[PDB]
Amino acid sequence: MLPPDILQNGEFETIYFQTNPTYIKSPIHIPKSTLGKPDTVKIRHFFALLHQDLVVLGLEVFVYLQIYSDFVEKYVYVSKCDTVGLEKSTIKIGKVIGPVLQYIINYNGYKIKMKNLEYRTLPKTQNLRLCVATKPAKEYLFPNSAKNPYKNLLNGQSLLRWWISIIDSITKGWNNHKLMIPGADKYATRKFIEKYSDWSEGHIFKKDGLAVQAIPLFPDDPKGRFLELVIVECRYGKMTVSRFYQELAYRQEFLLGDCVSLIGCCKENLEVTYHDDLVSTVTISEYKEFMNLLKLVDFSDRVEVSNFVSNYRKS
Repeated sequence: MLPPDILQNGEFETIYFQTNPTYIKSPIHIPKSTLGKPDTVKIRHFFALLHQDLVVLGLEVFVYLQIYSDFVEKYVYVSKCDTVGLEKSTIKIGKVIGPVLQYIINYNGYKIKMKNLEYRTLPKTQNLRLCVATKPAKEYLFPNSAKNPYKNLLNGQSLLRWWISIIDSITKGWNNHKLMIPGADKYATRKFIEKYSDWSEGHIFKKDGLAVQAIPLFPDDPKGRFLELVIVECRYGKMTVSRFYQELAYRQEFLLGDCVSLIGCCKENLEVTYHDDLVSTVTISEYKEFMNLLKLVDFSDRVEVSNFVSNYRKS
């Protein structure tokens, strides 16, 4: 999951666990009368890097498996990424996030129960979709870390360049790499990817038809929040994909935001081998319990951070 030059035989330690794979309703609306409706299985991944008894950084990723008869549409959604900054940075954050994210993308050892009505065997054909929204915020996972002396806080354009760099490095050879910056003109968007030959402006989803039938509604996502509104106001039947992205640009999050951007990459028709890889797996309740404990930690306070960490080690 990480190279030895980073871990350094115990100087650093990791927290990594997944939820047990859980069936959910599709994050992309599928009509009841649609040929070959797929089963959706969701897995939450949490990763943190530790240095002695302090947290250094964290990454939360959700994987969605849309399981059809002969293939899987696999969505990998970056939920949260953050640093603590209590100590002087000794590793470049990207050299950890990149490899961890690649690991999660390519992980294929899920223990999926049969759907009601042993374990399920997934199709070998997988189509990958990686989805990341870049939105500058002082804290995404570690409350009160913004005032920490060594937390390097990127502005929106810098954060975007950083994510493009990270994602490009772990999607080598993928079928597309899409950048959208809602509300920006094409030249402004093109500037960020002029040095990336495989990247183009736009998005990875179905271009036509109703937005709710094309765009996944992910938790705590800028598109997701707008999709939620479209659905609540029962406009799911009228709002097209093009109009959705047009109007998304005028949302307060975007129009008052700092270079808030949407990245998507695809890889089609990857044959994959199932491989069991023994990692810690927890119930969703255990996962939520951990995340709730996290949100009550003052990450400007070494005492509380050390306490949180040692308490996790106890389990």
